[PDB]
Amino acid sequence: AASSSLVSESVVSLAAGTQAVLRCQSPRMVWTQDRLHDRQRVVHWDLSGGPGSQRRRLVDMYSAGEQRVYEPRDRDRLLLSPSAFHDGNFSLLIRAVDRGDEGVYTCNLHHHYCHLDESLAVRLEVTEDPLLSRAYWDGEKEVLVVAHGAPALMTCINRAHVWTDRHLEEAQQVVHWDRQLPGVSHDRADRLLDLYASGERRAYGPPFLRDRVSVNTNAFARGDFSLRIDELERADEGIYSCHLHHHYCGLHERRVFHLQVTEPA
Amino acid sequence: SSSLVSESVVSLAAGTQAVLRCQSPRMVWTQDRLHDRQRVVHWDLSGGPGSQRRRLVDMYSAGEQRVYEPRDRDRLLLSPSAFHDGNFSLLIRAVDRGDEGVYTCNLHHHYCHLDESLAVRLEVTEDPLLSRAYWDGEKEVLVVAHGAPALMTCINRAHVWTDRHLEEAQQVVHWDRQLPGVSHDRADRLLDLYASGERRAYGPPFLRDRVSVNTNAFARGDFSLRIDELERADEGIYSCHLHHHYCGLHERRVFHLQVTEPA
Repeated sequence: AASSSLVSESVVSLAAGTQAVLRCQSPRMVWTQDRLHDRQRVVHWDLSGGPGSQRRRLVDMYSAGEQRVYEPRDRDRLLLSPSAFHDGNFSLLIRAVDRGDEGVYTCNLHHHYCHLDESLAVRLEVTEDPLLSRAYWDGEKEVLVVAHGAPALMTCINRAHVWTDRHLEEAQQVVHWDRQLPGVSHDRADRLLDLYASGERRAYGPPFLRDRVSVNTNAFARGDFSLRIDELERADEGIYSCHLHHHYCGLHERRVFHLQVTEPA
Repeated sequence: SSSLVSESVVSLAAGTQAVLRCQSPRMVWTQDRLHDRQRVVHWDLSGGPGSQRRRLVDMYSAGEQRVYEPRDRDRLLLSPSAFHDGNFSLLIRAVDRGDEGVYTCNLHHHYCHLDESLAVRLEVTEDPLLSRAYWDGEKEVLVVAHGAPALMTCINRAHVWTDRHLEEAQQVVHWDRQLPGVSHDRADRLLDLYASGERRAYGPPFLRDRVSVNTNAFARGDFSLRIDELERADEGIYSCHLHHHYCGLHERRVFHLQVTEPA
């Protein structure tokens, strides 16, 4: 993979002399990352439905939570590893497979903080001849042939750091504001501000614009890095971009503002 | 068909009583049926000639599987219906270095007194591309990545282990007689002894009165043929055939009987 990005784009038209507020806020921009609530992951196993019908959720488990089975008959029957989010082993164990367990299973990982979705499909087939039990690749997914009544383990492993409870060093979060003046292509944007979570601001370029640009650094703690431009001039027109790279999530966040300054009649 | 257990020559005087010994404790049948289809599977773990085997998990037929180490609960699993289809394989949910060793799957039949076992050696590696299943010459060897599952296969679909009913052909003992000149296959049946108690004697009354097996044959497993008042016409090849179809017991004993007249 090269990059994963969350991008939002907006058109802003404001009268000259008024104030511009370019809102840039995200839970990723909250520096003190709660290892509990900012690390909520969920795994759930789904089973294919009937012809053209809806899938059925069998069991799910949130990180730092206990597994939940949705059919009371399947309690103590479908098992996840309680250490799944520590080692990255999200495999599903069926204690005794019957015909009602045949179908295509999906193992689904969701990172609610990092906006990451992962899915793996496994087809389970029940045989009444134990000699025919086997596992093979069908061209797109693993196929597991299991003797009726036997336990079956469908393997789902993802050991990437974002799914496990392994944490690298929490480095400094920096938020960048860029600007493209009218008629300047992308990749040639000029930096406007570097905004550090600890409160430091590094200004760039024009001293005739810096005096009207401001941020509220007391709102950095809640992930708000919005840009404020006072006394809007025609020269303020352009494409403003707020962007951040989140190391743990492996995620680029980008908010783009096409700002137009009008003049009253 | 059957296994020929012995073939002996018996020479006796006319007028005496022949006793052709045919005994088997595994042909005993009595009134009671105290779990006479009771089986048990158990998996053991051992580690070389100088280590002690440890019982891992067992399960009786018509019972629930019991695991011996509380850590292994929900970790070592058998098919709860293993005795229906003969799938006695053992699933280790996730293996570690402590699971290395030789695993033996043991079947034991409390009624038939049968035992059958196979061994599997588990080896836990670190590289997943080194994971293979091969035959070392006398047992299967499983190389499994750490934390991966290990399915140690133990499949025995024979009717004696499974809840499949091959009708109910009970124990029966046959005594046959092959007279001189008579070719085999055309040997005359002398006695049918069924475990249920039914007996079938063959021949004219002069012969049936002189040929007997003790009345408690199946209680004691003694089916010896007694021939009273030996005549020269009694000589020939006698054969005892023991059949326990459920337990797979099929034995025969052959007696070459010679009758010598007093001079």
